Amino acid sequence: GSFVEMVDNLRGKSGQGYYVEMTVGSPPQTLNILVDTGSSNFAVGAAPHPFLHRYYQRQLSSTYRDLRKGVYVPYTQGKWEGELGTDLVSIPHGPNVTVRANIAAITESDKFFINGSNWEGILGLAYAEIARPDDSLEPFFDSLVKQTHVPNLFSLQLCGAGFPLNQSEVLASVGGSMIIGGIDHSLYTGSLWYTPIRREWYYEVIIVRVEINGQDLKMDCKEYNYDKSIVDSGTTNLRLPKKVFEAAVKSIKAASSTEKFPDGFWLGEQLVCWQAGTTPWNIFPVISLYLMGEVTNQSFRITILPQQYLRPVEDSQDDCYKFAISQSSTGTVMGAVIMEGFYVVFDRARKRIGFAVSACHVHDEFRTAAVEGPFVTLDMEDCGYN
Ligand SMILES: CC#Cc1cncc(-c2cc(Cl)c([C@]3(C)CC(=O)N(C)C(=N)N3)s2)c1
Repeated sequence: GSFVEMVDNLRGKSGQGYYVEMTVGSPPQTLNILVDTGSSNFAVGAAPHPFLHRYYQRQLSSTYRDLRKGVYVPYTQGKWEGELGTDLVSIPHGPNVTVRANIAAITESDKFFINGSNWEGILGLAYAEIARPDDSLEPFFDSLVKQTHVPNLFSLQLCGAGFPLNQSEVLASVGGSMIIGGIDHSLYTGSLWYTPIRREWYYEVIIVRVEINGQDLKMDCKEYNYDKSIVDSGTTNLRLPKKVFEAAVKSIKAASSTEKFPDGFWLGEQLVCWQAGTTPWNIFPVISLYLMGEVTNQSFRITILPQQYLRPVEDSQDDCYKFAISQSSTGTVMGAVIMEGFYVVFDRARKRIGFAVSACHVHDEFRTAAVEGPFVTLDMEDCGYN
């Protein structure tokens, strides 16, 4: 229904991540924590770092418990190593509960903490299967549900500004909402449409059809989910499998053919700029991803605008952007640029993910993002990769 205490509790942006305030220890130590549906560990800076202005001080927490075990988590993004322990954790603009949770106290890291992000840790919201060192390390959300009456569901409204936010603006601006235990009806318009969670590890889904301005990409649907498709608040871009990326970029280029962009733009490396207020949104196509429905042989589609896939960046008074669709060798990743178009419901209890048009999606007077259905779709199980 209505969760006023949790609405507008996020800050950040697609390039740096969206974070929520949390407290760890007794007395409480306030930290800003990245909301990450693409991982399953609660890991916080616990030692001085040039890019951290605060960190978790275990020696100052009377409720700190040492698990006497280390963990090393290498990624292609940042690498981190930490010391496992437990402590009391709260979310000030969240449910009015305090839970005992696992915390990986980061003592060393490489390219993990980013200069100017304003976050000191990561809240991994995915399932125990992908927790490090192994699935015996109960994720935060699992602890929260076990220890309290909080329903086994959370929902995210990530709010892209539609323009660059400087260092001060990004600290003062509302970046969205994380509703823990419910669905807030003020955060979306129209209906919520649900897609099954294929398997409980990452938030895995199945894409059944892809269109660029209504034109079918016409690839075998298995290609769209090769080797998986996930919903990840911890990824900036919409990431597509190599072959899907090559077909999508060819189609987006054909649709926007009245303006030639350098190769660097399509590679997501170079920005493109237009005179203030003249961005030619109309020349770029809409993108629709059809997802498996809850009813047999039924699908629905989510449609994003270039206002979602063109990420605003500062150059001048020009309006500049980077292309926020990129290739992947690890499957489709529906990152922040996709999530900014929708209110996304992580219905863990009913093993499903809901999508509705976000009340904060950026658009123009001519087009809006959309969530529509149903469509009759056959052999959708065949779209899943094994
Ligand atoms: C939006 C946003 C963001 C954003 C900004 N800066 C750092 C990060 C992240 C750094 C690291 Cl490491 C992250 C991990 C744990 C591993 C990974 O590789 N992906 C992809 C994740 N889901 N989770 S997210 C995210």
